[PDB]
Amino acid sequence: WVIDPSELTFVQEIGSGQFGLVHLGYWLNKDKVAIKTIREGAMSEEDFIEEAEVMMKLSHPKLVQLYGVCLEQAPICLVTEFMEHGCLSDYLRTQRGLFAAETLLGMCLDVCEGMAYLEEACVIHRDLAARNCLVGENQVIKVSDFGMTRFVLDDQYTSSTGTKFPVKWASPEVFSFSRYSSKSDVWSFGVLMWEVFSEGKIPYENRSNSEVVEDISTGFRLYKPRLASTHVYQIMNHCWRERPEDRPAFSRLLRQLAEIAES
Ligand SMILES: */C(=C/C(=O)N(C)c1cc2c(cc1F)nc(Nc1ccccc1C)c1cncn12)CN(C)C
Repeated sequence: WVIDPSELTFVQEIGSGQFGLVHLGYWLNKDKVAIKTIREGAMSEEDFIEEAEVMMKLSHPKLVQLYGVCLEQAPICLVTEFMEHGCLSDYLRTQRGLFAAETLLGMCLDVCEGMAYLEEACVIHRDLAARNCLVGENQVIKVSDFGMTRFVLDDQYTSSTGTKFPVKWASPEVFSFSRYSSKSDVWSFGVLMWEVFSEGKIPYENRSNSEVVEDISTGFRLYKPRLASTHVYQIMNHCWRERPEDRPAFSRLLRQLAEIAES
């Protein structure tokens, strides 16, 4: 799982993601790859390195595949499969008005399938959102960055009371207690479905973190996107049930959403 620096070449910078810059490149005797160069100070590197081998064993057609880590020299690099079309969030926003509702549902299903695999593996994403899903060939969506907030060194992001905490995607037991589970990922998935059917609109736009907490705690929920059917919106609302035990598992979501899609 360790990749030597001599085994990588960097071709072009493609953009910036969690923890630092990403390049298109090649990996010796292997493939074309994406390579993320971890910025100094952003990541708990030793903690991540301990987990990297087990993260690589996670492998599913709808999850971004970790291929290895280049760690001989600072800064360290993570290497993955290459996805051509960037973040799902940007992809929806830049092409707003073009997508059929069926295509939007299909994106949610791809995400749901990857999350079902994580659920079965007992791996919690912790920060699932359109902004960390990537878009590949034929508009396949793959889930990325699962578990990575365990290594983010910015306390304002990782603490529930932090000024940058991703409260818009957090279930009440996460925003209250940092009680993460696959059922808190299910809540996040409901907000992501909202993002997709809204073609990358910002959820709770111009609500402060404290306002989102208050709204959710007093029963407010995101409005139905025009492109979401009443049935799809019912499923979204299932993901935002207050009690995690009342939210469907991803395995159940996947069945429900498939039946809607295939009929
Ligand atoms: C989101 C996407 C984006 O615009 N780009 C260019 C992008 C592509 C990309 C990224 C990160 C990006 F910012 N990361 C990986 N793979 C990856 C994932 C996790 C850890 C390491 C690695 C290498 C990847 C694979 N194909 C394409 N990418 C940017 N937002 C607007 C912030």
